[PDB]
Amino acid sequence: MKFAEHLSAHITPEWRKQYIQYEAFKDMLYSAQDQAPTVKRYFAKFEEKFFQTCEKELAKINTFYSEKLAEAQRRFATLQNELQSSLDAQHRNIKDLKLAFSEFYLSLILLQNYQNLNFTGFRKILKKHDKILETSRGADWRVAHVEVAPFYTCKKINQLISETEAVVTNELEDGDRQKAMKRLRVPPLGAAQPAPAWTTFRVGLFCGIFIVLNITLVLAAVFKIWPLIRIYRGGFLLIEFLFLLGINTYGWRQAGVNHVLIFELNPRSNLSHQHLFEIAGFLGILWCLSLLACFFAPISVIPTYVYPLALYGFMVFFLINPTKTFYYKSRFWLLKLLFRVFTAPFHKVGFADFWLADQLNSLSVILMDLEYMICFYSLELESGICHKYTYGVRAIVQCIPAWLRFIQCLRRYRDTKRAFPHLVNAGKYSTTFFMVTFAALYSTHKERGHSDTMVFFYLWIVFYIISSCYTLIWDLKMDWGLFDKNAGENTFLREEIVYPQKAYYYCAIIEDVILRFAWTIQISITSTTLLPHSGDIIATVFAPLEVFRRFVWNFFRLENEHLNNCGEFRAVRDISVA
Amino acid sequence: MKFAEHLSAHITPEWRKQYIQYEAFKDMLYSAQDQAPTVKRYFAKFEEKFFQTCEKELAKINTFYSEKLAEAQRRFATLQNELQSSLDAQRVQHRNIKDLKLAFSEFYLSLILLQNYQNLNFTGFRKILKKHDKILETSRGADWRVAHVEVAPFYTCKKINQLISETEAVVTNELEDGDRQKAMKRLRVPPLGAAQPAPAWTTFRVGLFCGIFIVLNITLVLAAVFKIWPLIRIYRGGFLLIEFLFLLGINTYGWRQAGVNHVLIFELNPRSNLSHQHLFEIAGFLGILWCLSLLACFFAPISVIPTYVYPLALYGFMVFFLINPTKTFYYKSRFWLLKLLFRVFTAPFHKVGFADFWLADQLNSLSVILMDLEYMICFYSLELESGICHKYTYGVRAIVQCIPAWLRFIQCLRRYRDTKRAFPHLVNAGKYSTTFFMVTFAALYSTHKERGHSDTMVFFYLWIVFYIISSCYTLIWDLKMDWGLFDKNAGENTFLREEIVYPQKAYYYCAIIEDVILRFAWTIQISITSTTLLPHSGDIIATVFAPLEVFRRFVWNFFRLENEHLNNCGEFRA
Ligand SMILES: CCCCC/C=C\C/C=C\CCCCCCCC(=O)O[C@H](COC(=O)CCCCCCCCCCCCCCC)COP(=O)([O-])OCC[N+](C)(C)C
Ligand SMILES: CCCCC/C=C\C/C=C\CCCCCCCC(=O)O[C@H](COC(=O)CCCCCCCCCCCCCCC)COP(=O)([O-])OCC[N+](C)(C)C
Ligand SMILES: O=P(O)(O)O[C@@H]1[C@@H](OP(=O)(O)O)[C@H](OP(=O)(O)OP(=O)(O)O)[C@@H](OP(=O)(O)O)[C@H](OP(=O)(O)OP(=O)(O)O)[C@@H]1OP(=O)(O)O
Ligand SMILES: O=P(O)(O)O[C@@H]1[C@@H](OP(=O)(O)O)[C@H](OP(=O)(O)OP(=O)(O)O)[C@@H](OP(=O)(O)O)[C@H](OP(=O)(O)OP(=O)(O)O)[C@@H]1OP(=O)(O)O
Ligand SMILES: O=P(O)(O)O[C@@H]1[C@@H](OP(=O)(O)O)[C@H](OP(=O)(O)OP(=O)(O)O)[C@@H](OP(=O)(O)O)[C@H](OP(=O)(O)OP(=O)(O)O)[C@@H]1OP(=O)(O)O
Ligand SMILES: O=P(O)(O)O[C@@H]1[C@@H](OP(=O)(O)O)[C@H](OP(=O)(O)OP(=O)(O)O)[C@@H](OP(=O)(O)O)[C@H](OP(=O)(O)OP(=O)(O)O)[C@@H]1OP(=O)(O)O
Ligand SMILES: CC(C)CCC[C@@H](C)[C@H]1CC[C@H]2[C@@H]3CC=C4C[C@@H](O)CC[C@]4(C)[C@H]3CC[C@]12C
Ligand SMILES: CC(C)CCC[C@@H](C)[C@H]1CC[C@H]2[C@@H]3CC=C4C[C@@H](O)CC[C@]4(C)[C@H]3CC[C@]12C
Repeated sequence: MKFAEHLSAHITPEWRKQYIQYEAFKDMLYSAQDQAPTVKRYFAKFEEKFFQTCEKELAKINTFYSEKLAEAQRRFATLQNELQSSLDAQHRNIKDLKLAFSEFYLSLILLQNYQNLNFTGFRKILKKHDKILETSRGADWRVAHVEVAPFYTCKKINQLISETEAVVTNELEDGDRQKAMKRLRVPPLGAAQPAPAWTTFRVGLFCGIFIVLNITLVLAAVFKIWPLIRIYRGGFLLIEFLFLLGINTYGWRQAGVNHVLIFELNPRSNLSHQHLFEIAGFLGILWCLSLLACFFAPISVIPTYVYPLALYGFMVFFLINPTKTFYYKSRFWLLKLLFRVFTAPFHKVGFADFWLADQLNSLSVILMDLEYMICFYSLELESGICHKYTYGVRAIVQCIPAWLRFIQCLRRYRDTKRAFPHLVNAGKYSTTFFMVTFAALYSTHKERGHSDTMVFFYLWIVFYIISSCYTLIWDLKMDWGLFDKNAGENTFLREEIVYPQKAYYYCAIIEDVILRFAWTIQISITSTTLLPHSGDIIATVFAPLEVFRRFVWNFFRLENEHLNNCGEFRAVRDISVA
Repeated sequence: MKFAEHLSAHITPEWRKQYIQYEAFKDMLYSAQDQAPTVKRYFAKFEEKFFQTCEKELAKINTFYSEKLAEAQRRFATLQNELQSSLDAQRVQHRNIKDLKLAFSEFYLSLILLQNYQNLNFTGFRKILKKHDKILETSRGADWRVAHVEVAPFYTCKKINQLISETEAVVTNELEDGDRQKAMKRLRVPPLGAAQPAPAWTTFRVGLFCGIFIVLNITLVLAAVFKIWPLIRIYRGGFLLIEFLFLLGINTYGWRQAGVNHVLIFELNPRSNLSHQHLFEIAGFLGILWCLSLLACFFAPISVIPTYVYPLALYGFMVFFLINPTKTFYYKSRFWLLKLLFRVFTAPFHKVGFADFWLADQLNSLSVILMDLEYMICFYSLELESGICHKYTYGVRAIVQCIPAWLRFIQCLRRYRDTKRAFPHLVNAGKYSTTFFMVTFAALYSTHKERGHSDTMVFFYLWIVFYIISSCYTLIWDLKMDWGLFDKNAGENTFLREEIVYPQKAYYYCAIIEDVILRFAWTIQISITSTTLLPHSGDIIATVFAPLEVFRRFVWNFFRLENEHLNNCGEFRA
């Protein structure tokens, strides 16, 4: 029943081009039926063409299966040699060995699913051809060729799988088959894994509560001592980022972008997009409750300043919660990633590290708000001293994410030794640093006229232009891999696009072009006191736009990275054991 | 992976005892492995016992499959004969061909169910034998599977397959003018039971509506605590409707979890049946609208818009949500609800089925809605003495209260006329007529309480005696003729029937106690609402009791459906 959708949902993305072209065969059959009027010879010629195409596709599948089987055999030999060496040596090495064996087992299961799905598609398409042509020649062809093809008659995959299970359960699990077959089981993968009903119900309940509380907050603020906007902007931006990240995960899963492999996550257990949605909904519920408490102040004895403190403390505890509950695995992974990012020079820069550093760079408003709150607590508790003046530490705090990204680029240059990409990327962060420094200098000289304020203004404008152009060019050319000379039909894009619509690509181009300038203006204003009157409003309005731009950029960067992965037909992590 | 859960979910409840008892073999194997200590002799004895049990189960499956194959062949022959007769016969013909199409679809579904039975039994046998081989570290379970399971009549008979093929051919050739696609659009059998999870969007919408409803209720309580028309008497009807929909969604979920084939009992379509999730969604949306209307009444932000429009609109929309001609929102279940309502409100002119009686009982548990509609009409007619409609009783009020009881009584009379079985329908008619007697005597007492007739006490005593009579009648029929409890064959289900499908008997005992208490409360509430009686606290007591009546009817739906599935209490099937 509707094998096309099943194949599309179950196809391994990295091997998408190597599967049965079921939709193409359906289109050919329908076109032949429509163009049918001498009729017998026309049908015979169409059948000959169909059989030639089927032979070509079968040869393609056979070749790909042979290459992947050879790769699996080589990986098995290497893993066996490494296991023998480790046994001869006889903690972290054993853990890496288990991870590598699990990855190899996943690869074997993926190849087995590839072969099974290809056979099923062959059978289904041949049956459909027989039904359309009212002839049984398709079944005869299937028996003659499809059922005798090497990709089917080759049972090496199953025996290799069994040998892997035996090795894992004997030499790694101490002869226990219960501990084995659990690390390596390969449950349903891709987009064919429905989420729990209770999770969806919780997502909906949280979304509804958040919507009602937002409506109530708007109504109260329109109908009814501490800067609430500055305090709560960070939380609002975090909730919006989590929601858009859930959307990003959903889109990656739908479009086949294997972010699981890109982020080096666990293929067997993953956090679904609805989990992110429910986390965002719960955090938004807490944020709205805190804001409503601040507005109405229900508990008179309890002051108004403790509500945001409790909200943020609960958020921090939830992220840090040592107990093995509330997505403890994902939270620990995120904590490790954050530790690696904030200490970038001392760890190798993987895709996850740079990606999270970019996310933080798009969320610098949270750090700015935290620093402003610290300043307000230290000094205010001259009205508005923190807002009326800017200092060097403010600029350093603003550039901290840019510093992290720049030093990550430097570390990547040191490791890979390739100069062009890493140095150019480190150059964009350098133009970002030069911008904030010049803005801060201009703001400092404005109050204390040093007679060089206009020179600094001109320099800041120039560097603003340079930084905006640098970031936009890097986003559209390198991060998104667009504007490539290899694109024939996809003008202003690359040869292969994973997402269905090119209009989406064009809209993303336009929105990124506008929002890069918007974000540059927002950061320049926030980092200093250029616009002391309305600057807070501009920053508040622009920060959600920055998060939206980061969300689109995540979409397209992950798409480009997934396309690069597809180029090498790499569907599993490369695990090296020390 | 976990075949036990998959089997339990995919078992057809009607044939539940007829499937391989995977759990029994699991427990037997686990106990044998746990009690193992000489050792070879014990292992051989256990193997002999296990294979004897396997052979017994295989023979059971074979006999059941033979019985069902014979039944399928008989049904196919009868349907083919009926189709031949219909073809030779050629408004009445249109209905005949429609009924033949429906019967062919039902027979195809039965064939698909038998095929699924075959496949599931074979899979379970193979998996349990594989587990036995793994536990006993031997290669004998597979040998026995090949020797017996793989050559057994149930697994070696392809008769059912050609039966399905012949059914498809016959349908496509004699009921669709040769169109395969049209025939398959109705013959195709999607997964049944818990096999198909509800749509993700459906669950998300249910949760969204639940959250919106909860927050709106909190806001409504806060507004009422802090902050021309009786809001209680105008909104309790909608509140009761929402509560009834929510509890009916719970009832559907419990029926699906307990293996009660309510689809067959209500004669619904097995290929596409409304689930508890949709009922929860509808209840949540209606609750959102109700809360918004009541918030508007409490606040009345818009001044040009009067307050009285807010209730009306809501109810109006509810009407527009049930009589919507377009095929937009639950059209297939709304039209089936409209036809059932038309049949119930015209009871004496239709063959009373299970759906009609069930909906009439639901209305008997939702008479407060009709009473409040009549009270709103009274308020509009006269009040708009101030409370002239609350301070008096009239025959219209009594007949409005009795309407559901009148419908049930006429349904029972029609059932007696058709089936010709005196006892059940006549006793039910007397049970429903006790309601007429109680209501009319209460109305007379209230009417005479205003003037010194000197007959107030005799009428009060008659009302008390008939109240007791009606309460006892209703309770006894609920506990002995609806739930089928207090049966003589209570070997280990004391105070219950021989066989019970719900997990716990504590549920049954709590249900009995709740049924008694809430039947008394319902009778008292009908007495309060039908007349003046209490002139001050009547409204509050009625409002408090009506949700209890809805809950009691919800538990009654549970147990009535259970007894119907287990026994033909209503005699609605051959
Ligand atoms: C001040 C800076 C604020 C923090 C910075 C902003 C956001 C950080 C959160 C998430 C970004 C990471 C997203 C990864 C992208 C892949 C998609 C995915 O979500 O994939 C997930 C992993 O990722 C996540 O679940 C991310 C965790 C999100 C939890 C939410 C915590 C929020 C805490 C709020 C902070 C409060 C601060 C106070 C405010 C002043 C795959 O799931 P798995 O279970 O296979 O995970 C892997 C686990 N193995 C490897 C063992 C299987
Ligand atoms: C005193 C005033 C009025 C009181 C309230 C009146 C009626 C509501 C009561 C019951 C509703 C039916 C319950 C179904 C029980 C069987 C189990 C099941 O779940 O069966 C459902 C039947 O779904 C229903 O009927 C609809 C459920 C209820 C939806 C509510 C719609 C809006 C109503 C507005 C209220 C109107 C008054 C205005 C307010 C003053 C299975 O659906 P299917 O699609 O298989 O249907 C079969 C369709 N084939 C046979 C063609 C495939
Ligand atoms: O009866 P019909 O005509 O409505 O459906 C037929 C056919 O569709 P057709 O009309 O030719 O275009 C198949 O493709 P389709 O439309 O679903 O696929 P697309 O997604 O559009 O590619 C369908 O599913 P499947 O074979 O692809 O999985 C299959 O159903 P089913 O009994 O489950 O077959 P099995 O899976 O058990 O073999 C039927 O095959 P017949 O035995 O030849 O009648
Ligand atoms: O297999 P590892 O050793 O590489 O990793 C496992 C190891 O901890 P590690 O990470 O190495 O520090 C286990 O403890 P350990 O060293 O005493 O002994 P083992 O050799 O595992 O028997 C721990 O508890 P346990 O589950 O096994 O009882 C388990 O927790 P986890 O499944 O998260 O969660 P829970 O089920 O505990 O709640 C880890 O599984 P993963 O992190 O998913 O790989
Ligand atoms: O845990 P492991 O990995 O060491 O052994 C598991 C394995 O047994 P295996 O060696 O092939 O015989 C599964 O087979 P599988 O899915 O690959 O099947 P196929 O070959 O593809 O058909 C079997 O599932 P299954 O038989 O119900 O389908 C599963 O049964 P379990 O969950 O108990 O569920 P129950 O049936 O008892 O309810 C076993 O779990 P455990 O015995 O609890 O440890
Ligand atoms: O269930 P039933 O068979 O007892 O009654 C069906 C019948 O309605 P009636 O009582 O005569 O007014 C159909 O019209 P009809 O006589 O021309 O003939 P057919 O039964 O089709 O031969 C109608 O299709 P429509 O003409 O409006 O599209 C269809 O509704 P609806 O789902 O919208 O139909 P679809 O979108 O699935 O096609 C009804 O349910 P179902 O067939 O199960 O679907
Ligand atoms: C601001 C103006 C000029 C342009 C706005 C365009 C926005 C709405 C566009 C830019 C990129 C687009 C996204 C690109 C990719 C996907 C993945 C797909 O599986 C679901 C839709 C989704 C998530 C798109 C939604 C619409 C989107 C966010
Ligand atoms: C406080 C007392 C008197 C009230 C009566 C007890 C109530 C709570 C009892 C009566 C009947 C019971 C239901 C009977 C059957 C089922 C189906 C089962 O699959 C889940 C539980 C569920 C849904 C029960 C929930 C509890 C229930 C509603």
